[PDB]
Amino acid sequence: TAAENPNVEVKDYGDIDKAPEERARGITINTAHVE
Ligand SMILES: Nc1nc2c(ncn2[C@@H]2O[C@H](COP(=O)(O)OP(=O)(O)NP(=O)(O)O)[C@@H](O)[C@H]2O)c(=O)[nH]1
Repeated sequence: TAAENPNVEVKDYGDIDKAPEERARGITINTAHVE
């Protein structure tokens, strides 16, 4: 969507599973919100 709208911040995979636990287990643990 950010290709169509400059007003969308892109979030990459590692920006979403960013927690130290998530990295340690290699899964999502926390809900993440993106726009
Ligand atoms: N071959 C292939 N692998 C994919 C595809 N989409 C995601 N993956 C791979 O599958 C693995 C899991 O993706 P991920 O997005 O982290 O899964 P999840 O459903 O978010 N995780 P969890 O249930 O822990 O939240 C990753 O290694 C990713 O590269 C796809 O289209 N093709």
